Amino acid sequence: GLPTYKLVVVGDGGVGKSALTIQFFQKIFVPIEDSYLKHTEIDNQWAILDVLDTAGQEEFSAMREQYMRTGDGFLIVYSVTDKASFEHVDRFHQLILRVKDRESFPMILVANKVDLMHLRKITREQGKEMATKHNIPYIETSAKDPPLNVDKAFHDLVRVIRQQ
Ligand SMILES: Nc1nc2c(ncn2[C@@H]2O[C@H](COP(=O)(O)OP(=O)(O)NP(=O)(O)O)[C@@H](O)[C@H]2O)c(=O)[nH]1
Ligand SMILES: [Mg+2]
Ligand SMILES: [Zn+2]
Ligand SMILES: [Zn+2]
Repeated sequence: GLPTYKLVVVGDGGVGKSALTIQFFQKIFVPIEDSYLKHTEIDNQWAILDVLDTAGQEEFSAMREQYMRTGDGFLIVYSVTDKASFEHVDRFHQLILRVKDRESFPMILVANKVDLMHLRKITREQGKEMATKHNIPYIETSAKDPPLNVDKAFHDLVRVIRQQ
């Protein structure tokens, strides 16, 4: 069948992992334990996306490493209003690279909640520096209607996987 990409959304609790996933699959924002399946055409090439919306809790090491092993690409999401979620980007990138036993792997740093500009604590420049440090692309998103770069984040991840 069509090429299948297993995309895994990781990040601290409350950063907007589910809101981004639901916006991407249902085009809704309302403030399902299975991974989500859809067809999508990216750069005139149809594909099947299999998207796992992870839980921001500590979870279990066995369950966590398992879905990291099966992922073809990862979105590392933080909230621009949450400093701790931004600092934990280093932990998510290192942990996924450790599981993969790789120096690099298709991932994109996602700075979510950029609509909350008066609560924003992580600047765009801080976000780009973080992405540059980890050698991954940077994109700013908002899952609140009207959504910002939600489709682009997932599609660009597939593009990275394709150009890997
Ligand atoms: N203003 C705004 N609120 C957002 C955005 N994304 C998520 N939220 C809000 O922030 C809260 C947490 O979002 P949620 O999607 O549950 O985050 P999560 O990363 O899945 N949390 P968990 O790890 O506990 O599953 C919700 O109230 C949601 O509506 C965004 O881009 N903008
Ligand atoms: Mg969630
Ligand atoms: Zn203002
Ligand atoms: Zn890193």
